[PDB]
Amino acid sequence: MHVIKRDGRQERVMFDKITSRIQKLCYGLNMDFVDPAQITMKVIQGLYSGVTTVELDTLAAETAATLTTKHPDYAILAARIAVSNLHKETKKVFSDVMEDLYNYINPHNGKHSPMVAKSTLDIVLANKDRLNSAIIYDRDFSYNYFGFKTLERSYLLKINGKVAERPQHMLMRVSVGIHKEDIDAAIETYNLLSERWFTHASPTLFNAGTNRPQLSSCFLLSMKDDSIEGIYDTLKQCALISKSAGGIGVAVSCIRATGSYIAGTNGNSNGLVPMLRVYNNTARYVDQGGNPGAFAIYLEPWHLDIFEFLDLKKNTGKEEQRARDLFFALWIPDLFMKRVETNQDWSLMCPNECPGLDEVWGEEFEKLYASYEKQGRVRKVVKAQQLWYAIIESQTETGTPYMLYKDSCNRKSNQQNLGTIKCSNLCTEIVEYTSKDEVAVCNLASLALNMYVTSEHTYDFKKLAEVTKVVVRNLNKIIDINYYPVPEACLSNKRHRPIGIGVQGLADAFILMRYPFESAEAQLLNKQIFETIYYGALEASCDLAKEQGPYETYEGSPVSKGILQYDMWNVTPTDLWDWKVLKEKIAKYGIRNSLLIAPMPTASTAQILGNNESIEPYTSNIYTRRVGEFQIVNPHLLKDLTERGLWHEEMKNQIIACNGSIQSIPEIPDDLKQLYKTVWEISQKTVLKMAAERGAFIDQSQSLNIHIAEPNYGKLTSMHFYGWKQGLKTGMYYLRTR
Amino acid sequence: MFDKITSRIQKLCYGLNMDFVDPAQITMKVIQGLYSGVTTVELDTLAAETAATLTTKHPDYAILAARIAVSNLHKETKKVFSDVMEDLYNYINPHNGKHSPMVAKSTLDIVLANKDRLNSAIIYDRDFSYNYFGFKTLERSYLLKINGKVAERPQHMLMRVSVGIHKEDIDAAIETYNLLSERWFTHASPTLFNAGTNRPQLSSCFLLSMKDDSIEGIYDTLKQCALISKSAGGIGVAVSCIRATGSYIAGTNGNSNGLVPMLRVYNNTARYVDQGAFAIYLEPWHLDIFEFLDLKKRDLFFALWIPDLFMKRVETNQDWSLMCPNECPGLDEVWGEEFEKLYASYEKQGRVRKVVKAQQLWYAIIESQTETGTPYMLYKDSCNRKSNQQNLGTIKCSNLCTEIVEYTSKDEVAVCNLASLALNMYVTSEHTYDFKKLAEVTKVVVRNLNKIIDINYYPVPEACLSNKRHRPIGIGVQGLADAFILMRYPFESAEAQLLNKQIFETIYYGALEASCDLAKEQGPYETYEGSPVSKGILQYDMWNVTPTDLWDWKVLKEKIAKYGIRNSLLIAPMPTASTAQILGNNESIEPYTSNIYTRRVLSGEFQIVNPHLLKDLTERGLWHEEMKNQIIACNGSIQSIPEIPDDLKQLYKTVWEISQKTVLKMAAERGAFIDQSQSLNIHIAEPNYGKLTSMHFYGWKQGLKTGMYYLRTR
Ligand SMILES: Cc1cn([C@H]2C[C@H](O)[C@@H](COP(=O)(O)OP(=O)(O)OP(=O)(O)O)O2)c(=O)[nH]c1=O
Ligand SMILES: Cc1cn([C@H]2C[C@H](O)[C@@H](COP(=O)(O)OP(=O)(O)OP(=O)(O)O)O2)c(=O)[nH]c1=O
Ligand SMILES: [Mg+2]
Ligand SMILES: [Mg+2]
Repeated sequence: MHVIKRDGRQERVMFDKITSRIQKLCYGLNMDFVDPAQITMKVIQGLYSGVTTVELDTLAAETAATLTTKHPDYAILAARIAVSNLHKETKKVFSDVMEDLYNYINPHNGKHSPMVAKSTLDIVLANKDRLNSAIIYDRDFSYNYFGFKTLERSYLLKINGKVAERPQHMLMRVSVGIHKEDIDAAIETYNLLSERWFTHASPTLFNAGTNRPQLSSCFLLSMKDDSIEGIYDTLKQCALISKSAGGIGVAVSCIRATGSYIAGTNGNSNGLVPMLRVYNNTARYVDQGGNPGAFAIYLEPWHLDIFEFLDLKKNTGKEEQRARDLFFALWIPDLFMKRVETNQDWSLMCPNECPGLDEVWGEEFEKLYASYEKQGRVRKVVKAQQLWYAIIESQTETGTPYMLYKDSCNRKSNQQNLGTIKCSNLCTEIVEYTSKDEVAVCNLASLALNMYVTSEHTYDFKKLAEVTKVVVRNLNKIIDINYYPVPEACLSNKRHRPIGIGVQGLADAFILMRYPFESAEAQLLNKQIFETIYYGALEASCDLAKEQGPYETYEGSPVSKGILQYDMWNVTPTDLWDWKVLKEKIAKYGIRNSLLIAPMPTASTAQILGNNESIEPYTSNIYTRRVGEFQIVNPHLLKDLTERGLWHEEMKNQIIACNGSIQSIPEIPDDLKQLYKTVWEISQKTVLKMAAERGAFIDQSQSLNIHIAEPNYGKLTSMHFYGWKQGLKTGMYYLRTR
Repeated sequence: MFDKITSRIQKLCYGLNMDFVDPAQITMKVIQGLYSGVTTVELDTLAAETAATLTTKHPDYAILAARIAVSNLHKETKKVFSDVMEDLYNYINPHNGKHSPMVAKSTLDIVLANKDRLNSAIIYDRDFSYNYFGFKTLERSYLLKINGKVAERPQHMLMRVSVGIHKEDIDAAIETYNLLSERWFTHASPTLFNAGTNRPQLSSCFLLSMKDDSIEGIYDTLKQCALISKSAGGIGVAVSCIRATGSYIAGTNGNSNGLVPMLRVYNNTARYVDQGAFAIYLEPWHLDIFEFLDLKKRDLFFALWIPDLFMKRVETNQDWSLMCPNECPGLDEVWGEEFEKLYASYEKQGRVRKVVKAQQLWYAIIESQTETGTPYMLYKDSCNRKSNQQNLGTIKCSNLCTEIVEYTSKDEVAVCNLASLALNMYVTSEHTYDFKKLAEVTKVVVRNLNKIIDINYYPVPEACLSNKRHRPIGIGVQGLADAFILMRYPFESAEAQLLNKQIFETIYYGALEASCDLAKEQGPYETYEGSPVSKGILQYDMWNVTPTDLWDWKVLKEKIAKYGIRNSLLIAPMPTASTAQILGNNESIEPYTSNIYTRRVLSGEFQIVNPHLLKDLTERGLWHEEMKNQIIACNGSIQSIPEIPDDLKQLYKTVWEISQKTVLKMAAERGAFIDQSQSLNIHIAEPNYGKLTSMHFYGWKQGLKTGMYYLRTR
């Protein structure tokens, strides 16, 4: 048997040499369980002569990754093999690749189509030496297989279907893309990114240092006014945003209900459903071409078209009464929740008959709403619980609508001084003001929370604060570099300068510290982590305000009155940080950014870093990743089981037989059982309480999924009302069942 | 008893044919609707309904039915016009309490300041001049209602429209009221709905060109369509500049979804804003053409804007090149030789996305038409070559009903302003045709439509700009089939073919003469210089036709040469569906499609026979029930009934029995005196693809701008 080497030369297939190559990539790996010869063994099995070394390497990487279920270090080794191959197939110098990317000519068009911006190239070429040698290519080997494959599919710029960028090249591109002539700052960011302390959001990773850079790609809009002109002006906006691959949250409550009089045409309105069909089909059409844009529609439950809204996503239906490509969210007043639990009547209104209900929150809302009721300006009254049942029925069928508490959102916004906030975003973590003149933008990054635990099971709070400060500075530079799809978005970001720093690997950080998710230790660590993030962020924002002045609309805001997020929740922080000293710095200089913290879903970027998503418990101890499908065991648990000598073939079988649970396996000690409880075994009320406790230090909101195995009306009711009573801004993102 | 009811019916039979109208026949049905507590008004609807069911015995029953229903209306409405206009203005909507005038303040003030002359000029006996079905059409949509009760008499409506158009010009208001109430012509439905009201959108049609080939442009145009569709107007949209499926997007590095998913957004918009009908025009070189020929196979109507080059390639069995407008720009901005040179240049340059047999595309078009009746067939080069607006640039589409050929661009949406002459009115008691009177009324219609241009509520600024720059109008017709019948002329006869030429020579002549008088009083339209008529070329010169000796075209050309004209375009025979139903005429230029047809009036169905035919048959003692049923069994034909004279069989051929090439040729001949185009349906009973193919090609070769509106197959 012969391999065809890269140089096209024929080489004898040899067990020792293949094993040998794998061996050289095993530095720092657990050799008690990782065996190079194990891979060589399975590779040589199904192997025919005529295979190339690139094919051989691919096979060996794919084989190493099926052995992840024997030890997690195998997944790292698989990436090490893949990257080894990628290095052999790539140019070594950064500035070289940047030239190749810029000089790109489309083959079937003949047109010069630079893949990076000229001004980025220029900065790179002016600083070749420092930039090229700052790069540490050994950092490419820090990923696991599934992280690498995510990067490889979407994130490494390709020349004619062939990957041209090493992970390190991409990271330096982003860094120069953010910092331009500030080479000191670029290298600081490159080091932080490549050592995996944090990551910028996908939009930034994709387009930093490219032409017309789309660095932020989540947006929020309010319907202009209640007219064909307003509706179609907003539609154009959403189309234009969606063309730039922007996700959107849209507030729709100002639009007349079905049957409402139209004084102009002497006819009656079709209401929300037919209009939302236009938006649905706009989402399908403007999907960047060939592949659907994502719009989350926000509706307040006093609106007369609420029941039909609650149906638009049902898979069983009537097509013309369906909009299954949109996402649905409720923007809920406290009054509704209070009428539900007291079993009172709820009045359904048309916003044209009852104007300004969306422009008003809390006591002002309850007062305006109560007088409309007293004046008999109501279209239909139902028992409030009837609407409640429709809500929970919808969630049991579809997992939605999302649950947002309008008064919580507004009562505890530092953007309070701008007017009433009418909605959240696609992912329910952003609470930012919108108006006719203003489309809000989400500028996002996440901290990797697992990275701040030390070899001694202590949490490095100082490091976390220091990294956060860099993140604030980076996102603040992104606000000015960003190419905006509509000018209302630019206006909004330049005026209030919000940002959204989030997290990943919360579950990993608990496990690394040896804390069960529900323990006193994890609940206190949870507060501490988020105090820290809020503290460092305010401090960076304050520093930028000293250097550049506060944001335009700073005067009048709660923070300008010395009110921080936890003051709004009536929470007293722990003694970890001196908040009195921070307040005194803020009183001096103000802050650069109206909002700072917003834990988003980290679907794609958490996979790249190899962390569990967001603030979420591991949903299972055994799960699959699609690339073929690959079986993955929780890497923390697998190490524990192998270190103890407990792991075997049937042991994996029994955990799959238990739906990824380890609770009923008698050979596992109880301390391990409590460490590795699945989300399905963890109290959702506890999840809700932990979110509220970290919530006091999050000036935006958090994308909170809820997991109820076998839901009924009683389960869904008690969890929603618990979340509400905790003070949560987002009571639920998705509902997950099984 | 029976006597009191019969006599009451008899009192409204004046002038009717008593050989066939029998009031006791109505009484029998009314008699059994009696009870203690029955009002004579309730018995009056029973009498009008019964009389209307008896229309199938003689058409005068429908007149009796109308006279009964109108007597009820007169007793349930106020008799003085200024009083009714006041009640319409003072209307307070009780749901909110907000004052919501149903007429404009400026109209009421004109009425009140002139109420002596206006109240007294009205002739309420003219309310009885509609038959039952025409009056029921009026009553349901055309007469303003206060809390579900009709406030406007037809006379009130017609005088409201007249002051709506003419305002302070009372003399012109009354002249128009007289012509309308005597039914010499009618204004289009939107004018009848909206004149003298707060939102006077008086125009019927709009046409638009797709702005840019981008998301921005697609969604700006969409907004335009939503805004227009708010004002109930129909829409023609040119779409050929939008890049085809799979074409590269530079800004997103993706591939365009093509026409279909774009059209679904428009479809949805049409459904959503009713208070909506868009016609989509595509040129057959567009790469998405085959997938376009499938969308209706949904609230959109489809049309082809066809170059001669495609037609030439089809008949010569050659290849046709499909192109994406992003790879091959400008194909729609150019027509005739300029298109053919550009098109061939792209062919030779290799920039062609797909090449098919022209015949393959041709048959895909045929199959689509036999299944759905569409796409409409428009000949882009004929439309352009013979247009007075051709000095503006290439015309990119027509309208919803294919009669309007007007320029569109980024800056201009075309609108048309429409009316129709009732051609049956102009046949004389001596079976001659009053051309002098037709010309006269036409002159009034031109002036009415010019006033409409200036007072119109425009839904978008681009529509306003377009109409004020070029001032196009569209004067059409109805009851052409009735004019032939009244003259005793079979549709296809030499006498009908000549009267057809003469009628349209006359309309064009009178229109041009009024437009020329207006140009003298007010100056020509802004864009007049450079146009074909400024060079002394009238429409018929463009067809190479010499008019008959009926009208003095030399003298008229002298007047135009000296003063020019106020309107860039004048004539456009539209379908007239609703207003023809009001006036009791057959629509437009088309033959009777059947001698027996049904009309629904709410919960009632009524069998109606061609009124001329029913008069001929009853008078000859031929009409009976097995006779009616025989004709129904023959799909409304009388050709196979032995007891009917050949004279009558020749006169009452249905459109299915009339040669479609003759229809096309008669369209071509009147078309030389038609400024725009005409809504032309083709009717083929047993349709093979060969028959249809030879009808498209015959119509094309005849020089027709619209080769086909709808294909009907049964
Ligand atoms: C025109 C139109 C409006 N609408 C809806 C959309 C808007 O929410 C609402 C008002 O549309 P508008 O465009 O504002 O209608 P209008 O201005 O003529 O009437 P008014 O003065 O009473 O506002 O009605 C329809 O549902 N269908 C329609 O055809
Ligand atoms: C963005 C987008 C465009 N399109 C279509 C609509 C337009 O006809 C066409 C161009 O869209 P454009 O808005 O013009 O896209 P672009 O300007 O970024 O790309 P280019 O430089 O090539 O013009 O592509 C889609 O079908 N789907 C999409 O998601
Ligand atoms: Mg309005
Ligand atoms: Mg473009």
